[PDB]
Amino acid sequence: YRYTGKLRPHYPLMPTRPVPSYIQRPDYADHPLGMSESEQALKGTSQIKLLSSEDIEGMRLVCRLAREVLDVAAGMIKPGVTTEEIDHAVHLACIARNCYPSPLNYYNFPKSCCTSVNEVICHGIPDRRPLQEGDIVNVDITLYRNGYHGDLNETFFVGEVDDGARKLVQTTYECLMQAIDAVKPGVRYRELGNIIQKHAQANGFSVVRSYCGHGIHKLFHTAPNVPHYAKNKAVGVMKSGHVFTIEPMICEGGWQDETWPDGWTAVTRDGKRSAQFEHTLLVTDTGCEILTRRLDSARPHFMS
Ligand SMILES: COc1cccc(Cn2ccc3cc(C(=O)NO)cnc32)c1
Ligand SMILES: [Co+2]
Ligand SMILES: [Co+2]
Ligand SMILES: [Mg+2]
Ligand code: NA
Repeated sequence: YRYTGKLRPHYPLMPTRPVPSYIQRPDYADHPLGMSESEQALKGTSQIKLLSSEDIEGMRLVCRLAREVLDVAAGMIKPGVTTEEIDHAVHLACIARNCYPSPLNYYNFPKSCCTSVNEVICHGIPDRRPLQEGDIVNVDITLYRNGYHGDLNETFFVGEVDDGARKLVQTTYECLMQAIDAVKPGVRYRELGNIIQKHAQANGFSVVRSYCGHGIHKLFHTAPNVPHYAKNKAVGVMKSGHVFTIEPMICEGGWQDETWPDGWTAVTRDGKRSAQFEHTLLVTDTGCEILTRRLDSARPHFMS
């Protein structure tokens, strides 16, 4: 395998971390290949759940707890900290909140969060590599509580970064917030990628095509499929009571991705950097609510 950039996997991985049996588990947690029978059944259906008041309470809760976990991770980002150390802290934080860390054994993913450095687009595997000054790193959190999944991510700066890194991360966060600003009943899911690509292109960046936003609730990934690029052919119209993610991945060079031999880590084919942000959204009569919002701070972590 020809690595596309400087980054390499740093093995061995610490042994798999267990989740106490007192924590409720999603179906895939105990499937040998990590398959979700509940997802595979609804595969091919493009209808979107209208959440009950009860489902909404369940999503507010898990999304609040997932934000608390991301904030734990954010406090650890500096040179010399390994991504495995971040994951271990995340895993304990989930357990402390009576939550299962959704990524763990999702299609056999080996860790409890995804940590994506520099040319990693998404799904990076926490490992023994110490973070270096100048790195950008995304931590992607998803929790499972009382039957509901809540999903968010942010990109962080590792010490001082270059102007390029600042512009990439800022634009990506802007792409996400412009998409969010367009969400309200009667907007087509396919329109969000028009707004995202328009802002990325204006700043000289490209938009990943291979990975999309998703419906989330009782399933980790379900309808709708939410592409981040322009002139996609997503099916569906937003209605009050729909929950889904927007999670744009923006690249310094081309949009093309490829996967490492580990089967998970997605990287730019050109080796240039990629950044990502994600929120879980509830569509309301007036617009949308950001379920994974910060409660105690106006801005994302990179802004400080
Ligand atoms: C075999 O196919 C693959 C390849 C890579 C990853 C995985 C599975 N998986 C693990 C966790 C995980 C997190 C997200 C997420 O939505 N963040 O917003 C998505 N997929 C995920 C499967
Ligand atoms: Co996520
Ligand atoms: Co997601
Ligand atoms: Mg090394
Ligand atoms: Na990256």
